[PDB]
Amino acid sequence: LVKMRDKILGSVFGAVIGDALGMPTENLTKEEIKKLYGFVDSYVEPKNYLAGKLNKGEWTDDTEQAICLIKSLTKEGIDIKKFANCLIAWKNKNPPDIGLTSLMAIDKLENNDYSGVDSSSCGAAMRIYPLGIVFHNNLKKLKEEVIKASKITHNNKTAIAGALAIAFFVSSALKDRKDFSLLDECYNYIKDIDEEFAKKLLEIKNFNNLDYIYDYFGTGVKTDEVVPSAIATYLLTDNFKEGMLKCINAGGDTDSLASMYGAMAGAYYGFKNIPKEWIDGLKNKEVIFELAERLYHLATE
Ligand SMILES: [Mg+2]
Repeated sequence: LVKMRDKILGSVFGAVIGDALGMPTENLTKEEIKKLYGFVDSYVEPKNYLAGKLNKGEWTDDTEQAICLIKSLTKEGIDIKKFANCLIAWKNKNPPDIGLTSLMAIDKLENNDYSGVDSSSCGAAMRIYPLGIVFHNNLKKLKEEVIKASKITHNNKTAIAGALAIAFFVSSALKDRKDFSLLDECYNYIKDIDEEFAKKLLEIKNFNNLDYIYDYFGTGVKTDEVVPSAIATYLLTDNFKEGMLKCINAGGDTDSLASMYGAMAGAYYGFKNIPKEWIDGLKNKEVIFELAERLYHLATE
């Protein structure tokens, strides 16, 4: 009830915060992150390929596409037209960090072509948490809206199977669920979309040290890299802060790893558990707050 609000407020801000904290470390290796910044513990001015292009405390394309999906949502679900049009709106604003996949996909959406490109990049999974929120109870309805909202852009079984695991874990986090049995349940929830991916989530059961986990699955943009190791960070840490430090210092596609971990961790741990320094340091919180209020209303009824 009153907890629901803390969790949702924590999930959204968890996703945006992770996205902004990981922004300066994206496309860098662990060795590089250490040299350029040392141990990242808070927002830092970018020294990667985004230096100059984005100021510290700002969110990237991850949060932008998420804002798109949130504005096209209702109890009835996702309004694909409104969604695609908003993605286009952002795409035509000259994003400094838009991905190749998102570029090609938002291009076909301009030609009223909703078949989407075919890549396993995490583009779909990095913006799925809003669904996991609004439909935390209806796992069948969630699956429908999830495949729907991410098919138009990433028409790839792996890409879709990944977004599902995330939506799955976000809704479970909202039900104060957080244990390894979730791994064998999610597997059944998605295996019918990609057995090879789902079978990869189950491998987390054999690890206990995130460092090895990142070195095993990988932290790049491929969905079968960031999604599994993000879910693994969520399950292998005991508080919100701990997990994020692992994400942002992991190297690779840190911004999406971090964003996805934050969506889950935020949902489970709550807003009040998010280090206040990461909240004050975030830029333009009023836009995120309004979007959080919205998801709360949708989820609340
Ligand atoms: Mg990005």
